[PDB]
Amino acid sequence: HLEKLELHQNALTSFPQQLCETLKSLTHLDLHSNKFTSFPSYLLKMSCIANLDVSRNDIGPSVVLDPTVKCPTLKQFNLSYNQLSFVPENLTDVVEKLEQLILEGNKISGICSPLRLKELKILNLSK
Repeated sequence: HLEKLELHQNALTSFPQQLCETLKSLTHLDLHSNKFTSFPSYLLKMSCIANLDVSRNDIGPSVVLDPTVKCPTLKQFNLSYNQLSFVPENLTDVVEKLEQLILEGNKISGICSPLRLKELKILNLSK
């Protein structure tokens, strides 16, 4: 019954899986300014999460999410500032109710995908 959890500005790497399966009610989770090296991609396998925030870590290129998962409850996916050379190669199939896709400050350089999301409101691709 935690309903929010802030682990930002630590030296955390690789947030564990059984803690996600335990945390069945985090409607908000921010873990930025950490030394994350890749997106765990099971953090979307929680029950009811919005405002997932991984925004100052160093998530390497090819941040593609696992296609065999569904998180139809996100509202913010702040993957800002890390290292992303491309957009997350599966967005239209895992985060289908996303609103604030924030990809600013990354090293995105290529011509982007069709980006077939259906409810974006604040798209950010600066820097």
